[PDB]
Formats: sequence, C-alpha cells, structure tokens
Amino acid sequence: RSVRHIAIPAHRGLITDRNGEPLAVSTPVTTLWANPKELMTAKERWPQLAAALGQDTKLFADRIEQNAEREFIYLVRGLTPEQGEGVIALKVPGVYSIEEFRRFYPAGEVVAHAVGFTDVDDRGREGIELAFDEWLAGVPGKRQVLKDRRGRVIKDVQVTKNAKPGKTLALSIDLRLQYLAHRELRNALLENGAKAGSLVIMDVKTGEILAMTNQPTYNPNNRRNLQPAAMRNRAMIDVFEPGSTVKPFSMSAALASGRWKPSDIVDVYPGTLQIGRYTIRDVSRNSRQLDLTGILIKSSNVGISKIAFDIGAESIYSVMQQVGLGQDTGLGFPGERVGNLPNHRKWPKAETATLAYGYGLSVTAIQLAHAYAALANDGKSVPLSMTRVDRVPDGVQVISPEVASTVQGMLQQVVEAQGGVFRAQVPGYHAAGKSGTARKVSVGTKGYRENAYRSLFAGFAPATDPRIAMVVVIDEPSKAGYFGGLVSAPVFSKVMAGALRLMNVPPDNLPTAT
Ligand SMILES: *C(=O)[C@@H](NC(=O)[C@H](NC(=O)N1CCN(CC)C(=O)C1=O)c1ccc(O)cc1)[C@@H]1N[C@@H](C(=O)O)[C@@H](C)CS1
Ligand SMILES: [Cl-]
Ligand SMILES: [Cl-]
Ligand SMILES: [Cl-]
Repeated sequence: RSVRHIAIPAHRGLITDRNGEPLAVSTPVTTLWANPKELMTAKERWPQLAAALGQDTKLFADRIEQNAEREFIYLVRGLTPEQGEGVIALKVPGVYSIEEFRRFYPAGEVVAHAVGFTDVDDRGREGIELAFDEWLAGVPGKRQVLKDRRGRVIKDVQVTKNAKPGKTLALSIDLRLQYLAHRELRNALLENGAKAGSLVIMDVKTGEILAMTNQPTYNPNNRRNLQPAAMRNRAMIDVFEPGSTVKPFSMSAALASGRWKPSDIVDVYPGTLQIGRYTIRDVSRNSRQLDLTGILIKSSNVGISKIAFDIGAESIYSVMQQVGLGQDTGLGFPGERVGNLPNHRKWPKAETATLAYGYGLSVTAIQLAHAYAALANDGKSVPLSMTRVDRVPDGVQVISPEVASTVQGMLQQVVEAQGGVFRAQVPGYHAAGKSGTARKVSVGTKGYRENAYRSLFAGFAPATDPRIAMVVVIDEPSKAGYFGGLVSAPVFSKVMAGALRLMNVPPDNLPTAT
C-alpha cells in the first residue's frame, strides 16, 4: 500500500470580447474512473452501471474483464457534474469521480479563427489560445491519496500544492460586429459560389480590430471531421495582390509630390498604353480623359500609370511602406504574414506601373484595413491591437491631413457619384471606399488565370467623421459576377450599416436613413 500523487486541474483563463462576452471558458466536468479489482467483487452491479453509461452489458463486461489485473481505468470522460454524481449515487464499489474542466467556445465557428483552440493536453494549438498560452494557462495543483493492496482508495491524505487559475484576456473584438460580419460573409460566399473570403473591421481611431472573420470556418467545439483548409485565419495569414485598392495611396503620393492637383486631367485614350513588350490595359474604356477623381471612380490603370511615370516609383513605394503595406503589424498572431513590398535599385516603367495599380506587391486583409484606417484617420496611423485598448495610443502622421482629406473626398465620390460604386452606399451614412478586381495567380506556372478572380472592397465610414474601416475579400466568385463593386461592395454596404448602428454612430446622411 502506497501513496499516489494526483493532479488538481487548474482553471484556464477566460477569453472575452471587448465588452466581457465569453469567447473561451473552462467549464467544470466530471470524469468517472474505476478500479477493476474492486469492480470484480461486485459483478452483479455491472448491468445497472453499464446501462447508466449507455454501454452494452457484455461489451462493458468485456472491458472490465480484460483489465481485471489492473487498478485504474477510465469509464467515461467529460460528463456534466450532475451526470457524474448521478452515477456515483449508485454506490458501485470501485467507481470514482474526478472533477475537471473542458474548454468551451460559446460562439463556435463565428470566432474560431481569432480564438483558436486547446488540444487534449489543455495547451493552445491555434489562434489566441496559442498566442497567449502562458497568460491563459493555469498551474495545476497536486494532492496525495492513500490506496491499499487492491488499489482501493483509502484516504485523501493532503494537498501538496494548490491549483492556480490562468488570467483573463479581453480581446479587441466586438462579438456583436463579429456575428454581423460572420453571417454576411457566409451569405455572400454562398450567393456568389465563392471558394473563400475574409472580412476585417477596424476602429480607425484606436487601432482595435473589431471583427475578423473568414470562410471556410469550423466548429472548435466539435472537430471530428476537420480538414486543414478550414482552419486558416486567412485575414492574417494569407497574402494577396491588392490591385486597384492601392490606387488611393498612389494618388496620395501624387498629391504629396507637388506635381499634381485634383483638377488635373489625364488622357487615357485608347485605354491601353504600350511599354516594352507589356500592355497596360483598362477594363472600362468608355472615357477619353479623366480628372484625378475620375481615375479612381472608373479605376483607370492607364491613368494611374501615367501619374506613376511622372512621380516615380520611389514616392509610391514610400507611401505604401508608410501606411504599413508589406510591413510588420506587430500583433504577433500565430502564422501571421508580413507580405512583400519589392525594393528595386532601378525601377523600369512596367514595374512602376504595376506597383501603382496594385500588382507585384502582396498584403494581408488586416494590413489593407490598417492602411485604409490611416487614410480615414486624417492621415494618422495607429498601432494595430487585437486586445482591448484603454488609452487611445499616440499615432504617427503617415500622410498629411490635407492629402488625406482630399483623398477621403475622392473615395466618397467613388461610392456616391454617378457611374460610381453605388452598391457600396450605406443607408443613412456617407461612405468612402474603393473596389478592386484581380486575376488570381496561375496554379503551376508564372502569370495569371483568365477566369479566376479575387473581389475586393475597402473603405470607411461615416465620411464626415470616420469611425471604422472595413476590407471585404472574396475569392473565385462564380455565380453572379466577379467585379469587386458587384460582389464585395454590397457586403460592405450591409455590414457597415449594421456596425455603425450597433455602435450607435449618429447618421450623417438622413435623406437615406431608416
Ligand atoms: C483594379 O483592381 C483593376 N483591376 C484590373 O485591372 C484587373 N487586372 C489584373 O488582374 N492584372 C493582373 C496582372 N497584370 C500584370 C502583372 C495586370 O496588368 C493586370 O491588370 C482586371 C483584369 C481583368 C478583368 O476583367 C478585370 C480586372 C480595375 N478595377 C475594377 C474594380 O474597381 O473592381 C474595375 C471596375 C476596372 S479594372
Ligand atoms: Cl511573412
Ligand atoms: Cl495586441
Ligand atoms: Cl492568387
């Protein structure tokens, strides 16, 4: 007869949203174990015990007989505390209970990518659970039990070490906006027959990530049939060419250069522009000349190319780096990518062009939203945060108030003007933003696919005092068009309207309110 040492399960720290809503919680459960040696002295209680555990009488009997010489086996794990003491009430000799915890995710698939999960051993393996594992993990206690010759538990002798709970972590996420964002992205995925998507909502003034959702997603409370594809927090860990969505930054470089002003007109006839062996092409070849604003409204590649040739790549590269494209966010989310902003010594005409209209670089959805947040925040960039922020941090002026203000105005025109991106309009509010439509990279070679696109829309609102920026990305829609302003803009409209209402933001455009 010896003294066995056994663990005292500790509480894992609570993860909440920014308002205290539970996202990850350690819920008390009871596991039943048995001493076969003791159970063998009470065989006639078996059929009753077997039925209380929902097991076939003979199969249960087989289990115990196969482990007869043994002193410890598990009967069932993770019952409710009531279920456990219900069975313990049967007073079957050799049946014991252990009070433990199971990690439970109340929002399930809605916040799976941000939150992640713990594995069997209670260690974080994905998402925030992994990133803050040290913080969240408690330290298990220990106690001593005396058992006799036949393994029968005789006495609880002492607690050698108390258990200590993990610490509470409050995320920057607003679960209300996360629900709204999650449902709308799913709907659009399904309407459009798309393969994947992301949606990011950011507070432009504080840097707090208010929502981050992706499709495909999964249920962390039930991972039985989980495939690896569904696990990716795409918004942070997948990179893409932003296409036309970087034009407002190219345009920001232009206005900062002293060589351009909004009234300037650019001749974009014939809608192509040969340079070398490569042809810069416009998709909407309907106008012959466009002012600066009209270059954004019609999303003219030729137009932006000509401005780019005039100002040079370095000024464009510069603004893109400054707003944080291809830069480290400093969030340290597991697997998070920085993307790439190519740095050349000599910038040929083509590479200057393709950079200015958003190819040759790669960003994440979170980075894109960050850049639009800076633009919306009168040119002041603020560090990203995925945890609740108490004090509004000190920002860095990355674009002058004046340039930012002008570019905000052009983007508002992109949504509201005739021939604009009208599906992006937000009932009740003035919205600003920019669509994008980008050919996907060829599988198995260099170059681009002729029929697979990524639909983008990026923006902020309300125009008169911007509070939130948003990025909607949808991959390979195949059912109802593929242009950014057809596919992603209506999602922007719907989510933005809901978000601003949920945040009680006063409407700034009542003739369209509800
Ligand atoms: C902004 O996103 C614009 N989109 C396009 O021009 C794309 N272009 C491309 O995907 N690519 C791929 C790679 N290269 C060489 C490296 C290119 O030169 C290039 O242009 C595009 C291509 C085909 C089709 O059918 C559509 C788009 C403009 N933005 C949109 C928008 O706002 O969503 C529109 C309305 C005009 S095209
Ligand atoms: Cl990276
Ligand atoms: Cl953070
Ligand atoms: Cl791609």
